[PDB]
Amino acid sequence: AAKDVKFGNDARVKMLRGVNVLADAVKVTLGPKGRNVVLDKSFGAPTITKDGVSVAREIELEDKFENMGAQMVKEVASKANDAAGDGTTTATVLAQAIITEGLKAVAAGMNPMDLKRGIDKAVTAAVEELKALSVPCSDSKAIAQVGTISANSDETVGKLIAEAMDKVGKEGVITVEDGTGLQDELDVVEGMQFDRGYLSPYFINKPETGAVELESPFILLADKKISNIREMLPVLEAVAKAGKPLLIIAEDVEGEALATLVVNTMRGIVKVAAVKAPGFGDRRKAMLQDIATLTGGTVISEEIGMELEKATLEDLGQAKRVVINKDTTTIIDGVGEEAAIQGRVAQIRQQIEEATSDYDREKLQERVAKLAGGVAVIKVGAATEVEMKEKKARVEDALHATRAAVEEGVVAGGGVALIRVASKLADLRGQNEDQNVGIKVALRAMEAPLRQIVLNCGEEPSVVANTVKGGDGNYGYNAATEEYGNMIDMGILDPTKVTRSALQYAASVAGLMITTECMVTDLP
Amino acid sequence: AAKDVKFGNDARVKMLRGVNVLADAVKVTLGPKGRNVVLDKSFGAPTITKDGVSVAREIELEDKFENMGAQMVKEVASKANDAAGDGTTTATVLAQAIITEGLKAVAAGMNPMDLKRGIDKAVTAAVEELKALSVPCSDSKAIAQVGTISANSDETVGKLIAEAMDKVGKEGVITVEDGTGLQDELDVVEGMQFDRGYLSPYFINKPETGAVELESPFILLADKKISNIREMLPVLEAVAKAGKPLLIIAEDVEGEALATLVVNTMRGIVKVAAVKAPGFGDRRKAMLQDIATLTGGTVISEEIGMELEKATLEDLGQAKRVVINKDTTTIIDGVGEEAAIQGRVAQIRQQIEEATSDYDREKLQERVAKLAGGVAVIKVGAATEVEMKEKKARVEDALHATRAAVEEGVVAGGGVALIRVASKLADLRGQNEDQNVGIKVALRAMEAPLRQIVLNCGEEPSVVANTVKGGDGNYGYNAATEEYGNMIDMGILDPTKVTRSALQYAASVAGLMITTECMVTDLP
Amino acid sequence: AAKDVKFGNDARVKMLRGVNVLADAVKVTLGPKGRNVVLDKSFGAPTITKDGVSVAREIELEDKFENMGAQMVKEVASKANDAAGDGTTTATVLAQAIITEGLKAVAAGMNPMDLKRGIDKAVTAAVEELKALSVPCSDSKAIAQVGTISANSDETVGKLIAEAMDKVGKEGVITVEDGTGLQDELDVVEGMQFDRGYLSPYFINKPETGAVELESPFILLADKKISNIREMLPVLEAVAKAGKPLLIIAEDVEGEALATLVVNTMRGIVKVAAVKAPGFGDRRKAMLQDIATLTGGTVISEEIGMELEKATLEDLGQAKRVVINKDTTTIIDGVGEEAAIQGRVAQIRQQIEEATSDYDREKLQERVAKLAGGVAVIKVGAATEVEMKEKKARVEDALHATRAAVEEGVVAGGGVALIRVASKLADLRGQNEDQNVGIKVALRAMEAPLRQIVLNCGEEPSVVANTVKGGDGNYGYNAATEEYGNMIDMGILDPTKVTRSALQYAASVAGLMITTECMVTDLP
Repeated sequence: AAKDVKFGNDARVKMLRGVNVLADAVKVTLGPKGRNVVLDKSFGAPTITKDGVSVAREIELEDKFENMGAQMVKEVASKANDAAGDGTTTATVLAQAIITEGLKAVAAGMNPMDLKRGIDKAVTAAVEELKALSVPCSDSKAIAQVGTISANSDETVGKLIAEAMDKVGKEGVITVEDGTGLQDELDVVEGMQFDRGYLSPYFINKPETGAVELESPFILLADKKISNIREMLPVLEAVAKAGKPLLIIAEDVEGEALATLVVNTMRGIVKVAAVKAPGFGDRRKAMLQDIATLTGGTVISEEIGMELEKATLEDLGQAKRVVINKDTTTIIDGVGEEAAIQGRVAQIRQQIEEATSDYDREKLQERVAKLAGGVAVIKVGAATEVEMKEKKARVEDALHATRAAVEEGVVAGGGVALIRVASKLADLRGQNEDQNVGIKVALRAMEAPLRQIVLNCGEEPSVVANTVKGGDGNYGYNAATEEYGNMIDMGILDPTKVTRSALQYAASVAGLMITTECMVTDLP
Repeated sequence: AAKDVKFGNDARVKMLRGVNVLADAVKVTLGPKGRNVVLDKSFGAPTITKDGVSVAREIELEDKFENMGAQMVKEVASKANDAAGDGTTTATVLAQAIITEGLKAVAAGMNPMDLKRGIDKAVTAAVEELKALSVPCSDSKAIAQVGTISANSDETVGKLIAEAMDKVGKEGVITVEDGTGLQDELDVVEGMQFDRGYLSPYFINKPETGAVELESPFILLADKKISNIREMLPVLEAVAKAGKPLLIIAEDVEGEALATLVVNTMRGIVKVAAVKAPGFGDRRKAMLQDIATLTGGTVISEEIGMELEKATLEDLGQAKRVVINKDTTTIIDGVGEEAAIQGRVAQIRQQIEEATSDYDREKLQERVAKLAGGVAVIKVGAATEVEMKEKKARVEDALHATRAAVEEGVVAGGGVALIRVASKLADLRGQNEDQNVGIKVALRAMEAPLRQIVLNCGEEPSVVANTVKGGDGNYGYNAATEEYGNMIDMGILDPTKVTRSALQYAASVAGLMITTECMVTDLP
Repeated sequence: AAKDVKFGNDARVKMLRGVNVLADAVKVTLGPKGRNVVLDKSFGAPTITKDGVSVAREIELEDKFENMGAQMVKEVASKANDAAGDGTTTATVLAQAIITEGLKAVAAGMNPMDLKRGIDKAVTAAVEELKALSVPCSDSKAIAQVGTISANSDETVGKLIAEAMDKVGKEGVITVEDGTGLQDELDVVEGMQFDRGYLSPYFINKPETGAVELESPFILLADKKISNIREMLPVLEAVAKAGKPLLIIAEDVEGEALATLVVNTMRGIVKVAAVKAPGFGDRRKAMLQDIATLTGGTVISEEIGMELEKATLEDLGQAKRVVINKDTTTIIDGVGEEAAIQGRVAQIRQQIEEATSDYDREKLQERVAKLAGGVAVIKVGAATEVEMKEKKARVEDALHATRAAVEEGVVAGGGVALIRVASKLADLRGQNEDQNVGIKVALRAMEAPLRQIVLNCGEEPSVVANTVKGGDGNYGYNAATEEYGNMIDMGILDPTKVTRSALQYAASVAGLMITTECMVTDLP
């Protein structure tokens, strides 16, 4: 009800307190020794988690000041989680440290905008320097190391995912959820596939247990419920002389058509199987074109230069085998020319950039996997649904890490690359001594995530930080192994994407928000 | 209402006290000295229950942290009830012990994930060794013994359950039904049964009490509603000249066909009873083959080349006798080769274990028993609804114990094998000292269930602990009768599955608990 | 009545609250970066002060828990004020160090009693090592250095104190009293000077000063007030033959006595002046004997058998010259051989070394210094009351430093010797592991000086401490300039007794608090 507008240091204190409270809540919880926080949901039991995005999304307390502070810091965390999912606290820690330094600078009375500009130029330069420091990540050993890092020192997960991507190739796409059981199961979807069962239980063909496998078949497409008398008379007769099994991808089937297909098949007349509409309108059509390219066939409907009832036998598709069961239907090695493959690849290239962005590129990658690659699903089983959610989050983080390593490679882990580039870029100079001071203080505050990681390890940050400044190259401390030496030889590796994006977004947002001089809020 | 944050041990103490209250409530319900607890119920009178899950589902504590800790520990109790039905008490006492161990270890500041790894290694070794000590015990004597033990030493119930299993066979199902009188009753009825009376009362046979017994009945399979078409007359005449009763099992019948059938029966040509199909279209279709193979027939339906309009007398199934009454219509016995039933039973054995779990299992084993076993009906001899529920729950517990014994077997109860394996696993070691002390933590915490068992008599546990530690093998103590001896000789046993599941779930919830550091909750 | 009992951590948390508040209050002041604290006064102005004890001893906190915390922590500060005067901040930071690591040790479950025993034995060993490393201070340069450093680096007053101490000798007694101008004034009082002034105005012998210079007068000491006789002829006539002036010292002066002597003064026979004794009967009698002996005279004793009629040149006292004014009376020199002089001084110091330590004994050493050497008096004035109080506190600290230097000298200061001896202190072992942990607590504790100096300086503590520990002897880090190098060149030295007593009493008292298991207090 009441309003509250304050200015300068008045709002500065409130924002500092909110940031400090959020930091106390968040920063200590990252890393191996960093622990898990519970987020309450109204209807049922609360969820235990470590992810920064979940924590930030759940942030809501009585105090409006910290409330809106969390609201405005949530955007950078969301951006980084859409990028990385891990090392959000580090970006937050960076922001908090440079906010304190901005408090120091405004105590010095500086213009915040010039400070932000100089620090942002320094951030850019650090971005190119990080790109230079990047080392390619190719070997599956490095893949397993980075995956274990992403799973927070879980070698079982790292080896599992490394072997999985080795078997499915770099082209294998992954969309995974665990089953009811506790067993870790790897399933690979090869080529064209949809999880579809029998339209009629009469569909029991030669394979037992209701299994259906037909080799060298003729694949028909149906625009709608065929009607007429069993439709496709010339094609049916040609198959009758041919004697090969028939497959149908039907939008809809007459009940009488279903009955006469039953008669034809299980009287031994002709081997015919039919499947329902695979997908949604203009989407099922899209996959119809895709499978026509895949199997070297053509979409069979009246909507092409010929009509459905009377047509040429060339319209049908062909494949090495088809597997239709009570649950799933799959195409084994359809014969389509590589020229059509490249045409579909060019269409994929066109559809790569999308204004819808999300769910369009993943549909395109679904097409990619169905045409050349494959789908990998590893049901990692355990007791509690919270633990499965944690495992899947770590799995997708490792997947994104693998993507970054393949596309670009990795850099040194543990932020030793951070302190290295901080040392290397210290002497850069700007328009004024003021900008230089702002850049210097940002550089000093940048180590805060590393010293906080040390604090999380229950260790003194001063000693290790100063020693790290003393040493060079790969010299760094592994608190988990409690040893100085080479991080790369230890295999501590960070994707360039996560560090680069986190630093960019956190620095930009903190530099822009620290310029504030007035604030408005509503209190009860 | 207003949201707030708490950190670590301070709220951990509140959760400790809440779970302490919960465990105190739980303790008074386990064992022969376990007593019954009142749970206020709004709909009627409060429920007086010994069941752990019944209490658990209605748990709510005034404090936020205590209530939420109860919510997290509710998952393990729920899943244990779903798997076994009891043993929630031992999970709770294990939880209390491990919480004490963990809180004092954090007071030591000790490493969480090393403790979790040590607990997991100990759990793996425990599972391996308990599977090793599993002893083949399938004698019906031991079956009656475990039934009596699970029946809280009720020889009547245990003998009833053993007789029910023997009459239905090893794989035959045993079902629990409501009971009004004070004497237990067990009835076995064979054949396919449903809650259908003869659609017209005039279809009653000569015996009174609504009895319609047809000897050497023959089975008709009509996919559709055929009364209106009225074209079955040639097949009816074939049955009439065969001088046999035909039995109509069709989707529906109208008044015209029913009336002319009534006139045909009273004029004395052929005595015929007609019943509509029991279940759903998929379900009716599925049971069609079941009854046909039972009666030696093939599925007669309208959606294949053959049709009900033109049929041969040999198309029908054969049976010994059918009993039809206003309560149930049943076929006692069919006439068919059992090879087809066995093969389809195997192809459904493939279908049995699914992620579907609930909502399908009932139909699955009812189908299996109807194909193979018999129908068992149990009338409970208790007086009130709470007593109904208590012995009925004991019945499913005894059934689960039979399942575990049949599949894998059991071991000695009371945790004697537990203390033995703990004593011989004293030197189990982990990766480092933290894991070793976590192994010690598991070693001490697994003692909590047994000391709680001894304290359940209101008597000091350390005496029995020392005596059992001094003893070896199956040496043990009876707290129900309170004397020492051989654990096998006193004859209380534990199925392997329930203990393995309890320990696994307890380890999981321990690993979850040890990672708790912060919370956001509400204050009214 | 009002009761409130806290057990274990219940009391602990409130203790941690009070101790944290007190430590925050104390840490502000020490070092060149240390600031002042307000000692608010309801009536007059507060005191803006730097001395930790000057704050703590007089400060009381109204809230209950902080009230108890201050109550238990204030006795050590009070005794330090009574004995040491400075370093109370250092002993305070030591107290927090030891209680902090003690409460974590308790959290570890370690035996408090053995911990305290090991701490006590290590304190004894540290005392031994301090005595071994004790170095005397003899040169006036180092004396001035340590005096200035104890005086918070006020060079002018420190060198003033050093030179005045040189003037008054090693045994001479030095006192500080209030002045008027901003500049401290040095006063050297030689011989017997006592606060007694002339009564009748005609006593003015030398004008413009009120000062009476007597030409070797015939000093008489009287314990009787001359009222009755009005006839001092036995001594008056002897003086008449002598022809020299005379001085009178009496218990009291009657109007009769004043009348007769004033008549004599206008008569001009000899210069006649009579003065009362300075203090109360016992004290004035006590100085009567020493005045007589150092002047070689005899006090007339009316409680012993003799009177003025029996008088001779040795009966009546003599001194070479005296000075008399309206305020005080001084003796430049008296006729007394050193044998009996220091015989009386020796018998005085025999009883001088008693648990007295009170104002009477302090002015007794003042009288002794008058007997043998000279007395120093420092007139301290300043612009405002708080400035005067600061100067008084700093001068008192410098006086304590001079005491320590004179008695034994001073040892390495700034806590450097503390860490140096703690380096060798690791060799100590106890009865068992509990005592070993108690000893190595002393290792974790002696960093209170280094972390507090760094906390004041706002620098990196850990590597600074480690590098200084790498150095030895005169090497260290100066906070006043904040650079490494030789310290003993600057004369940075701590008194032996102050540091030793502080450390041992603090260890004892904080060890006795840290073993507390329960507390009882009063409700509001």
